Amino acid sequence: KEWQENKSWNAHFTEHKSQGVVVLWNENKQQGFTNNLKRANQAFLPASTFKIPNSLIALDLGVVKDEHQVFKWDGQTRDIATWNRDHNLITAMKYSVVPVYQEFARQIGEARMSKMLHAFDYGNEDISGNVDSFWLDGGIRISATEQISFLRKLYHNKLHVSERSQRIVKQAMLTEANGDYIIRAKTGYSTRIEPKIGWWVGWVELDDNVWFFAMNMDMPTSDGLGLRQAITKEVLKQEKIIP
Amino acid sequence: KEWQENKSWNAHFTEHKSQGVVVLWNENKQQGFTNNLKRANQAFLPASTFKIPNSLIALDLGVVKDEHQVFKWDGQTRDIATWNRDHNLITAMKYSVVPVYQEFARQIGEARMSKMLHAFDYGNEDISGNVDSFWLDGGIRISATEQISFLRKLYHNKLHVSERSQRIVKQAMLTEANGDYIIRAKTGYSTRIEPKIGWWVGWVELDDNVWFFAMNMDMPTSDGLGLRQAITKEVLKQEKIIP
Ligand SMILES: O=C(O)c1cc(-c2ccncc2)cc(-c2ccncc2)c1
Ligand SMILES: O=C(O)c1cc(-c2ccncc2)cc(-c2ccncc2)c1
Ligand SMILES: [Cl-]
Repeated sequence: KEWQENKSWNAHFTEHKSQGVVVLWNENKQQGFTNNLKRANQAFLPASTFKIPNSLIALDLGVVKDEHQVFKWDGQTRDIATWNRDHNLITAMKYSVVPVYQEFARQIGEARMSKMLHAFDYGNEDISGNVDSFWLDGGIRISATEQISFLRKLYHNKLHVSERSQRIVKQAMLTEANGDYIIRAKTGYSTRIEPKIGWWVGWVELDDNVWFFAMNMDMPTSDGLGLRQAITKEVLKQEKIIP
Repeated sequence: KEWQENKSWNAHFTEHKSQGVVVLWNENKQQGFTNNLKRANQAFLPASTFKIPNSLIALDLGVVKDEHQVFKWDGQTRDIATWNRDHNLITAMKYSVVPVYQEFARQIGEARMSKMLHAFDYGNEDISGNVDSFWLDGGIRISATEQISFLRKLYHNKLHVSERSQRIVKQAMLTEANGDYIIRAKTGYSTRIEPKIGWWVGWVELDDNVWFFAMNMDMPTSDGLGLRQAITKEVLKQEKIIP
């Protein structure tokens, strides 16, 4: 009743000779759907999907004042051109600007970071590793279904940070909007520790329902990153959630 | 020069056998642009663009608890099908649901509505007429440049309501988002007093600037309503604000 497996969605992965999981949660009906119940519960490094809780914590502690505060480029040229510039919270989430969030994490510090992930009930709650890289190559692990549980709390302003912090992070998560739906989401790409995977987690707002989603997929090269959104959207289309 | 007139935009109205004004404001440069300085400063009924201030006031007074509160359809069949359903603040804005906002206005009441529009410096601040219809056929008037002035305060959380109220209304204004821009805006259609006009007011968020806009145009029939957005976007494209 609560979770239903739809193996027909595997066709959207084998289409591209790829492997992964899409997890959906119908908020109105309190019912979940996935192509792979086991992998839906397999826990991986969050990689840049960790920017959602990191943002919440940085805002609630005042490390980030608001979504307009500028974090200046430190002058080090990195391999991702969009990182080599000034950012605010909105553009730092849009371009997954790791070095900006590493500064947040150092200012938050290990103790507060650990306590807040416990308060959030986030994944395995384990920040072992460098305080500014554990979500990329440390001990923290989270599954797609755990991502959904966390996102539902955020959607409902039920996380143990201020309402304001939650509203700002949901603004920064804005990814796509049109007359048919709004998507608030965050991508991730885990490359430092095997298995290399891509993530996309968030939700689709409709007029009268919300569909939460979390997907990950094997990602041996960066060439396939667009499949994170494309496969998710094929599932959403199949299930008549978006046109 | 603070204000510049660009009459070449008139071609975008003439193309459609129309007349109107677009007003743009470059926030970084503090410079404004319009095709018609006179009409930019002529005042019209706000019609449904009034849902921006009405939302703010309803939220700040607690008439509306939050963006999820459901305003049940009163069961009176109206001729706009999307009005014959339950709404929250988000969908009421999206579908310009007049009867929901009329009830907001009744609960706000004349005295508080008047005081708040003065605090907002909103248009001619005149609510003469019926409290449940003055933005459709009463004495209130606002120009395109006055819409920009009000919207800039909202963007900066500088209106005399809480930050929370302003964030909620800006969420409810969300109209379009993609990798290139975000538009937050509200349409309007004034038919009860001549000249009948259409409005579109809001702003375009870019990575490193905001462009505020306010347009109105003659609208003898509802068949032309899509020109509000189409003409605005042609101006935005011409000025290399959006691709
Ligand atoms: O989520 C992404 O879309 C993405 C994330 C990263 C990244 C995130 C965190 N630590 C390192 C890299 C890198 C890239 C990328 C794009 C093109 N060519 C190479 C890499 C894309
Ligand atoms: O875009 C508009 O400005 C507009 C759109 C609708 C509408 C929304 C959804 N489905 C159909 C029409 C209704 C109205 C309206 C405003 C005031 N008095 C009556 C009608 C105006
Ligand atoms: Cl938003």
